[PDB]
Amino acid sequence: EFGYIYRLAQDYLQCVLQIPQPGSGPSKTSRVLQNVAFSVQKEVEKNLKSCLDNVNVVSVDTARTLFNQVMEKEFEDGIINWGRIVTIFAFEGILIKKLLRQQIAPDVDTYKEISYFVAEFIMNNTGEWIRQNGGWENGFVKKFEPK
Ligand SMILES: */C(=C(/C#N)C(=O)NCC1(c2ccc(C(F)(F)F)cc2)CC1)c1ccccc1P(C)(C)=O
Repeated sequence: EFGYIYRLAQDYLQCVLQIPQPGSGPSKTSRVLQNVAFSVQKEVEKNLKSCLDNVNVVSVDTARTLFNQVMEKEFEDGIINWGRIVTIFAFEGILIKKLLRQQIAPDVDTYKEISYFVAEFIMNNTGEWIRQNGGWENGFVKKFEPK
């Protein structure tokens, strides 16, 4: 459901911004996702560096416009795989760091608005593929957990 993906998206932004995580901590799926996405983001940032330097992410609306443009090119051939889904999280980690430097508004809670539209994109555009490929715990985790 939506609430599950919204939680993964918020946890990943929390990981990128190094904001503390209390108690129970992230679920095993969240921890596997954070480890994989952190490594993809390192590659993505280097490859998209010129694009990132060209843009002014002054607000959540600007971040959404840029996210929409990047998703349209990322999925141009129509194919979905776990690598491309991890790339969606890597891109939200990149947008939140741009917002941290360039956002005009003094609003720290903008990451929850970012997590929200990213999760609605993952659900609306890739939700049927995720359900066909085993879901998060029985598909994503099984593929990316250490053996
Ligand atoms: C980035 C392009 C190059 N080379 C490119 O690959 N465009 C793809 C595109 C995009 C949009 C926004 C971003 C990001 F927000 F991360 F910055 C990345 C990619 C879907 C459109 C680039 C490089 C140098 C100068 C301009 C650009 P733009 C942002 C005008 O495409």
